[PDB]
Amino acid sequence: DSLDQCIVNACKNSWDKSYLAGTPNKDNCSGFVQSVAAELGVPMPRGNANAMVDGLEQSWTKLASGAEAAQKAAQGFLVIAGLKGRTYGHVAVVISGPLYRQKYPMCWCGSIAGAVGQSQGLKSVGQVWNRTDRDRLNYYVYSLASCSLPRASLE
Repeated sequence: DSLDQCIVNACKNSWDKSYLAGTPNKDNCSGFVQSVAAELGVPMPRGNANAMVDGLEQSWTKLASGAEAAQKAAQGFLVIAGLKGRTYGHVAVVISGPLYRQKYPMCWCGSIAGAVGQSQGLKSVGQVWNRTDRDRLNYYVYSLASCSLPRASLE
């Protein structure tokens, strides 16, 4: 029912899927983003989190802040938070919601690291990422909103 409901729905539905067959999305940050993007019909760079960040860096509009990221997600756009790693990077889906410490937007993500890198919408990016990394995040937004108009039957 909210304007961005399709984002949260795609996050929820992608959680137990395995974009990389044999590897649950909750244990695979890249696969979880791929599955969300595919449910939304949003074309997404392939490969691991690092290669995905490279692709988004080349093609997607980069947002100025985490605040701005939650604002776009609230309008029904797919918003990816990403940061390259020395060995492994990490990507998450930004969702609308109160900012953590007035700065870091709520997110969904899986992770091969386990519970520390996982969020079912209950952690912000500033809790998922290390405190040295959370101020260094890149927020990329797709060029068209994914969600549709609310139902005509709505009051």
